[PDB]
Amino acid sequence: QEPGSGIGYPYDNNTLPYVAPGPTDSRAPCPALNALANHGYIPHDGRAISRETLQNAFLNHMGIANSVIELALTNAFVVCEYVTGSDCGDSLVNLTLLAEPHAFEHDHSFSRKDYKQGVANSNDFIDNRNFDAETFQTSLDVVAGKTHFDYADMNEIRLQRESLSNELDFPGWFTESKPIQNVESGFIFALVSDFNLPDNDENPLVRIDWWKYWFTNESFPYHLGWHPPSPAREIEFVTSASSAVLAASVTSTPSSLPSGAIGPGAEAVPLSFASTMTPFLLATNAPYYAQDPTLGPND
Ligand SMILES: *[C@@H]1O[C@H](CO)[C@@H](O[C@@H]2O[C@H](CO)[C@@H](O[C@@H]3O[C@H](CO[C@H]4OC[C@@H](O)[C@H](O[C@H]5O[C@H](CO)[C@@H](O)[C@H](O)[C@@H]5O)[C@@H]4O)[C@@H](O)[C@H](O[C@H]4OC[C@@H](O)[C@H](O)[C@@H]4O)[C@@H]3O)[C@H](O)[C@H]2NC(C)=O)[C@H](O)[C@H]1NC(C)=O
Ligand code: HEM
Ligand SMILES: *[C@@H]1O[C@H](CO)[C@@H](O[C@@H]2O[C@H](CO)[C@@H](O)[C@H](O)[C@H]2NC(C)=O)[C@H](O)[C@H]1NC(C)=O
Ligand SMILES: *[C@H]1O[C@H](CO)[C@@H](O)[C@H](O)[C@@H]1O[C@H]1OC[C@H](O)[C@H](O)[C@H]1O
Ligand SMILES: *[C@@H]1O[C@H](CO)[C@@H](O)[C@H](O)[C@H]1NC(C)=O
Ligand SMILES: *[C@H]1O[C@H](CO)[C@@H](O)[C@H](O)[C@@H]1O
Ligand SMILES: *[C@H]1O[C@H](CO)[C@@H](O)[C@H](O)[C@@H]1O
Ligand SMILES: *[C@H]1O[C@H](CO)[C@@H](O)[C@H](O)[C@@H]1O
Ligand SMILES: *[C@H]1O[C@H](CO)[C@@H](O)[C@H](O)[C@@H]1O
Ligand SMILES: *[C@H]1O[C@H](CO)[C@@H](O)[C@H](O)[C@@H]1O
Ligand SMILES: *[C@H]1O[C@H](CO)[C@@H](O)[C@H](O)[C@@H]1O
Ligand SMILES: *[C@H]1O[C@H](CO)[C@@H](O)[C@H](O)[C@@H]1O
Ligand SMILES: *[C@H]1O[C@H](CO)[C@@H](O)[C@H](O)[C@@H]1O
Ligand SMILES: *[C@H]1O[C@H](CO)[C@@H](O)[C@H](O)[C@@H]1O
Ligand SMILES: *[C@H]1OC[C@@H](O)[C@H](O)[C@@H]1O
Ligand SMILES: [Mn+2]
Repeated sequence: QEPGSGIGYPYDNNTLPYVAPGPTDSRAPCPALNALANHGYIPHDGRAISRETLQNAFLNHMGIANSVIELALTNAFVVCEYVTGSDCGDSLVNLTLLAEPHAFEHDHSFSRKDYKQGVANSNDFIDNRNFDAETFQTSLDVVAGKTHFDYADMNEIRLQRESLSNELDFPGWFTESKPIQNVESGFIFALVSDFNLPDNDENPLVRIDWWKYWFTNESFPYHLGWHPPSPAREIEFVTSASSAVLAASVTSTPSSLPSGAIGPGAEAVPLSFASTMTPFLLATNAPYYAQDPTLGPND
């Protein structure tokens, strides 16, 4: 939001306005990174970003502590070296390379299509980076009619996404990624769980309208009463939430589920790629931005 708008105080006293991304700007397959870039907390063009810039932006504008993104940082730079074919040091080339398939980016996402989803030819690939309304709807449909959802509901949503991806992806492509996706499930509970409820820390409930605003608009739901978590969220909350999701009892099992879908997942660890491995090509689609309606500087 613009200075003098009042939006943000007293949680974020140094806000910057929303600015839609241009056709030449680099965006990522991550709702959090795109929202930061849209507000200029990290380069608006999504290029040449350092670990320090990332750490401060998340902490000071999203209520996310450094511990939460420690592994994410390591993995972002592992992917950068893999894609560019060289050490990126302390400057992430751009946000787009984060969409390299079967790396940090994975199949069965909540709001993005898979790299080979519904393609007729084995050599084809599609946009697995930009927000996809239709895909997001398949996630929302699981909790239709509700204003909040818990760990059990989240477990159901991810199972529905794995089922659909397993059926729609070109034969041989689908690769399950429970460890990474569920850290992201933890990310959702950490950012948009209803802190107005007295037991928010023990049994967090995600507010659906907040989640929808963040994902669809790639900006913050201040208009809906949201504000960055305070105190800032720590990694402990995230992995605990991750484990709780996978541990929830399933009351509706979708068909065509990959083997081992229901059950605990392994701990997420640093990625590693062989120097001889050639990376898959990145989708070149221009960056997505909300158009129904378009957003103003304070949205
Ligand atoms: C964000 O950053 C990413 C990462 O940098 C950007 O994506 C990358 O963008 C570049 C363009 O800037 C794009 O490069 C082209 O790739 C063409 C296809 O290459 C593959 O297929 C053919 C193989 O022969 C080739 O391997 C051999 O050649 C390359 C160099 O071409 C060499 O490194 C290898 O070691 C092999 O010897 C490769 O596997 C390629 O044809 C094309 O080449 C031409 O460009 C100039 C010279 O290199 C050359 O003489 C040619 O004239 C060029 O390299 C990458 O493909 C792409 N990477 C991926 C993984 O998608 C992204 O664009 C950025 N986006 C934003 C919005 O900022
Ligand atoms: C700091 C470094 C971070 C990096 C490098 C990063 C990277 C990524 C990548 C590569 C994806 C795509 C994975 C996929 O295929 O779904 C992703 C997804 C996601 N990220 Fe981030 N991210 C970071 C931090 C965060 C944080 C802290 C939050 C929120 C509090 C967040 C929330 C999400 C969510 C919810 C998704 C899932 C989107 C979907 O499945 O549709 N990210 N991120
Ligand atoms: C995306 O953002 C826009 C702009 O803030 C949202 O539309 C407004 O939402 C508020 C409540 O947050 C309403 O009171 C306004 O009247 C809406 N304005 C318009 C022009 O529609 C929109 O709802 C957000 N999208 C999602 C999916 O949450
Ligand atoms: C790259 O290639 C060397 C041998 O040339 C392997 O030892 C590496 O582990 C790595 O191999 C992967 O990448 C290239 C091929 O696709 C190969 O199938 C793959 O296993
Ligand atoms: C914002 O300013 C008020 C006083 O003007 C202060 O109490 C509050 O803690 C500030 N918040 C932050 C995150 O700086
Ligand atoms: C989230 O975190 C828990 C605990 O580390 C894992 O079991 C889960 O697979 C996901 O990585
Ligand atoms: C979730 O799990 C992680 C390890 O995966 C712990 O470090 C954290 O304290 C929480 O229990
Ligand atoms: C780990 O932490 C989460 C979030 O605080 C709890 O919901 C869970 O019960 C576990 O104690
Ligand atoms: C991972 O962590 C959560 C925390 O409550 C447990 O519910 C789960 O059973 C696993 O131990
Ligand atoms: C059983 O309960 C879960 C949530 O606890 C639902 O998501 C499912 O649809 C069924 O009603
Ligand atoms: C649907 O079926 C699975 C096993 O196939 C159960 O784990 C689940 O509880 C639900 O009844
Ligand atoms: C119960 O609910 C799950 C998730 O919505 C479905 O995948 C299943 O087919 C049944 O409708
Ligand atoms: C790469 O290809 C996409 C579509 O496949 C274009 O929209 C983009 O501009 C670039 O040419
Ligand atoms: C996007 O564009 C529309 C129409 O120009 C405006 O209503 C909105 O404020 C945003 O600037
Ligand atoms: C709910 O609790 C977990 C599982 O036993 C399931 O079958 C029940 O419906
Ligand atoms: Mn994905």
